[PDB]
Amino acid sequence: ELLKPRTLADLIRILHELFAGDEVNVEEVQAVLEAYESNPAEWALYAKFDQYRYTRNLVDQGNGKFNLMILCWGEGHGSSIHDHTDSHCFLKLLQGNLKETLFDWPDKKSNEMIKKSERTLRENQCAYINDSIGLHRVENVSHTEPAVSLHLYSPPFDTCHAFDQRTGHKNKVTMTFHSKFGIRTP
Ligand SMILES: [Fe+2]
Repeated sequence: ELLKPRTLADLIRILHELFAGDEVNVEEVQAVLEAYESNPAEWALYAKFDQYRYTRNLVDQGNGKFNLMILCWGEGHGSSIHDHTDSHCFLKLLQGNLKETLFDWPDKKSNEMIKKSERTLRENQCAYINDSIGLHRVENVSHTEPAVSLHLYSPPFDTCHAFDQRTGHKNKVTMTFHSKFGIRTP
């Protein structure tokens, strides 16, 4: 039974229920994420920005079934074109806007990567990606508004690949956290 999450903490409780089993109902997870109305006071603890690039701030480890984190994007900050390591990846905007660009998996031949489509994700919207859908890049293209997003990955993963837009070549990246449970990482 899917109910509206009243707060971020309630959302987390609901997610624990939805991930209690071995599979994931993507549409249900997306619907509950979308139903949570961002409340900046509830997530201020996690919204730790860096001058130079976006930050990843761990919120919950999902009893091992998922990682829930908050990403903080300064003006002009963006990601690589990347995959999601055979995991489900949900992204919900909590503040601002992000541009998501979709790309196809590269051919083995070196070529300029093919941009499929683009969209602007607005406050409170929840998007979904997985490797079967394709690759993506996420960027805060704003000059004036920092963005904050809530990401859920299941199973958790700590490495992925970044892809060179000019060639399709991939490199393994290890993801790092800026903070965990509100506490800065050393
Ligand atoms: Fe992503």
